[PDB]
Amino acid sequence: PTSCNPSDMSHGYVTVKPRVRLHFVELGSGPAVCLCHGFPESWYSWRYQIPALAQAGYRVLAMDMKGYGESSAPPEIEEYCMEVLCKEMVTFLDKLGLSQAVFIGHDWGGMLVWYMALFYPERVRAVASLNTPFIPANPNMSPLESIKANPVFDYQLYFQEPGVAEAELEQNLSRTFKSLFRASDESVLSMHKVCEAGGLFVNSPEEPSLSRMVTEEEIQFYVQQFKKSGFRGPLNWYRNMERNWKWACKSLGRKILIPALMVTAEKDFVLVPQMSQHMEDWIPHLKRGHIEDCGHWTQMDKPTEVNQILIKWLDSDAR
Amino acid sequence: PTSCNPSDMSHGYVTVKPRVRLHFVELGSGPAVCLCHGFPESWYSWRYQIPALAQAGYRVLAMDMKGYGESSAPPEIEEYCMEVLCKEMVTFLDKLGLSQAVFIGHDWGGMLVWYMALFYPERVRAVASLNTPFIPANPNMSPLESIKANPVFDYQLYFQEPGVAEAELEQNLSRTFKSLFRASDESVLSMHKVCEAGGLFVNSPEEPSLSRMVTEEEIQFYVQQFKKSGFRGPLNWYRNMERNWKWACKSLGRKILIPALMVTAEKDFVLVPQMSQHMEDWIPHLKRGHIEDCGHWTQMDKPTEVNQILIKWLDSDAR
Ligand SMILES: CC(C)S(=O)(=O)N1CCC2(CC1)C[C@@H](NC(=O)NCc1ccc(OC(F)(F)F)cc1)CCO2
Ligand SMILES: CC(C)S(=O)(=O)N1CCC2(CC1)C[C@@H](NC(=O)NCc1ccc(OC(F)(F)F)cc1)CCO2
Ligand SMILES: [Mg+2]
Ligand SMILES: [Mg+2]
Repeated sequence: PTSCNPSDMSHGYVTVKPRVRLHFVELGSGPAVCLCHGFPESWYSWRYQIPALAQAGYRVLAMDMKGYGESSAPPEIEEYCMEVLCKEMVTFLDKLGLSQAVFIGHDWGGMLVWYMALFYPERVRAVASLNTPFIPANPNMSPLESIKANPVFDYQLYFQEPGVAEAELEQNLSRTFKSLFRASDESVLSMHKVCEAGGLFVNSPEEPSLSRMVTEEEIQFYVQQFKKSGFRGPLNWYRNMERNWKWACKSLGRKILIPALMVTAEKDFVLVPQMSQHMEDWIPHLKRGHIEDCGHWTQMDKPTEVNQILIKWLDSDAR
Repeated sequence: PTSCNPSDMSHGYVTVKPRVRLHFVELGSGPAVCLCHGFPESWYSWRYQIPALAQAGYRVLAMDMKGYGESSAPPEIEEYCMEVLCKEMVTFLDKLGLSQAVFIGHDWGGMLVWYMALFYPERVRAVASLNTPFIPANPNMSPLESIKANPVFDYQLYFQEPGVAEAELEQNLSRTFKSLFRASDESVLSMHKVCEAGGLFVNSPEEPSLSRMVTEEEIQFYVQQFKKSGFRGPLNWYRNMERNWKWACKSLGRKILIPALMVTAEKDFVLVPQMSQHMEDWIPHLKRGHIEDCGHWTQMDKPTEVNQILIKWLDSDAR
């Protein structure tokens, strides 16, 4: 599928708070579709969807989420709690003069768009998530208890203390992205052993090979983007579990009534498809897509199937 | 009518040539409407139309034209001939993934949008001009002969030699804009005496009064914008008469077949309404608006009537 050259894009910037500007890339005309990437990615992670959605008749806005790329990275950890992140996206729509938009997120971005749909339905024409399920807050179980209970979420403890994971992620950026951005069968990391081994990469190659998903050029674009602000801002998305839990609890009971799509990936061994199994009980108009042979990096793993699922669903439920 | 605060706008940038980026402001959703200002103005000159068109259901893109504000100002004089300016606007639409757009221009911007409609009809959904008529190139009359024949176009000779008018326009920017941006009854300049007096402002106040059209704050925004690149780039729009004439001649015969609106201003004593009198012969689907008591600075002189004329015409002919 057609990709993107970063230098031939239209670049947009919106100030949503005194020292916070969000950067995005924009392509196409039609209903506005906002794309929200995950950790540790970029607007560029949508490079295969952006020209496809625009050719299908949508106005695509691919964010650099806060902390990333050309968007501002404020230093304070609580600037990255879901409550602030969602209220900034609303301000983003306001400054763009958009009454509502389709939100499509992946990974942490999928988490963000669920909470946009939950707390700002009036601003969300429709919502889609890749990999990230919507699980309502359990008011009787803390986030720390919910982690220790999924041995695969163990890496999020290693991510907690400011400075620690930054050092490993930033020490050889090309090694970081070559190690993360891989198909499931090429994976060199065990997220369920990270905290005792002492790090994400302690037991993976010094000079890793290039995954079949990515080129050296695409790797170097991510490298150059993260040289700007580093990994602190991105890592701060994990450092607000208690705040996010408390805020999510304030919503308990209410359903998401807008058109919705959950896309699961067969080989995502962190965000496994079964974690989505009862979303219907909370989201009554929910439709589904499922992609076989697809790992965590869904947009670049299986871009053609992602494009088909998204365009089919936008044409029938968002328009 | 609602105006614009510059700091609360979404700002967009598109690279159309190696060292040429165009900056624009963007507001709203719906069919794309591109607004092209005149000399010596700014995207901000549309401050009263931008929120009004967006509230009426259009996606507004207000350009900083080349040479102005935050858009690039290349040093070469022939970078500002209509042929290059129009081909850059086409590239602008391309990089934004827009098949076509409504073009609305004023003054030199109105000249630009006529030639867009003439040479790129396929990219222009509809075209509107304020004040600037469309006169087909006369192949048997040079631009210099056509000027000397309108004594009111005399100031364009003073604008020809690089450096000369720059010095007068840039010597006291606040005096420049306070002297230009006035209602017709408050006007302090005689454009038909400029070349013998030796300058635009030689016979007008040292500290001019503030016109009823503008605030001191709005004046200071124009001042700060023109401090960036000065008046060379803007003045170069007048320094390509022979090139523009030759290029315009290459089109002779052909009509403009797309939906079109010509808005004339009763008190514009340079671009007088009668200069538009036979545009119907070349533009068969042409509709008209006319605004009484309105001078050259139409958008800020009579913003409510401009908004009414434009929204009425967009709803019936552009949509
Ligand atoms: C569970 C609670 C603690 S939670 O409710 O707080 N909660 C839910 C789970 C959670 C966090 C918050 C995961 C977030 N995403 C990532 O962390 N992505 C990193 C990553 C990297 C590499 C990789 O590669 C592979 F291992 F090969 F697959 C896979 C994943 C998205 C939002 O949600
Ligand atoms: C005629 C040929 C030589 S031409 O074919 O080459 N040609 C047509 C005429 C022409 C130029 C090219 C005028 C251009 N606009 C201006 O120059 N605006 C400046 C201005 C400033 C102050 C002011 O204030 C007032 F006097 F009080 F009213 C009025 C106007 C737009 C494009 O077209
Ligand atoms: Mg159920
Ligand atoms: Mg006639």
